[PDB]
Amino acid sequence: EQKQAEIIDQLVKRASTCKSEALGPLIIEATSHPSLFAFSEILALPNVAQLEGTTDSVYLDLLRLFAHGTWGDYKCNATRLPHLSPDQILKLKQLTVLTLAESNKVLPYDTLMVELDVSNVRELEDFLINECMYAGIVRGKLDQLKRCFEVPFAAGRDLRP
Ligand SMILES: [Mg+2]
Ligand SMILES: [Mg+2]
Repeated sequence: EQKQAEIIDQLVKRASTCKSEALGPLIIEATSHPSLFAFSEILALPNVAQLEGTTDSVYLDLLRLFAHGTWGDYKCNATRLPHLSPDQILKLKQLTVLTLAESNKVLPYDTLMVELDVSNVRELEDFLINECMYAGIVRGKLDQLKRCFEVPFAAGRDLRP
């Protein structure tokens, strides 16, 4: 954990040996993979960049989203992207927490709820503990009285060579 560096290795090796037709499926695989949170190195592959202009360009758009965007960016672009699976939705919400933690080491519950489309503090805390801390991508403290998440330790999305 990295575990991530290992999967990036396997994916880069496959992307640079497989037919270009296999790249869309590889992108769906990457964005569904339980241990993968950093997509920059994959996005930067010349193999992937060359999907632009092709029938699979929407999958490059999907990869760009997972590299750089938040759950909100997906909602904005949903009519021009494939529909996401539960695993992809979960991952984009986890990545959104990582983006927020990059900007601020104290995250108000109200901000988190808007960014993640979580309706209540229970659902929010459950997500932070049972999906984010569980995955090893953040370590911090929940302050129920102050309604905030103090997150000194968060995985970086722009983690790259
Ligand atoms: Mg990334
Ligand atoms: Mg960044």
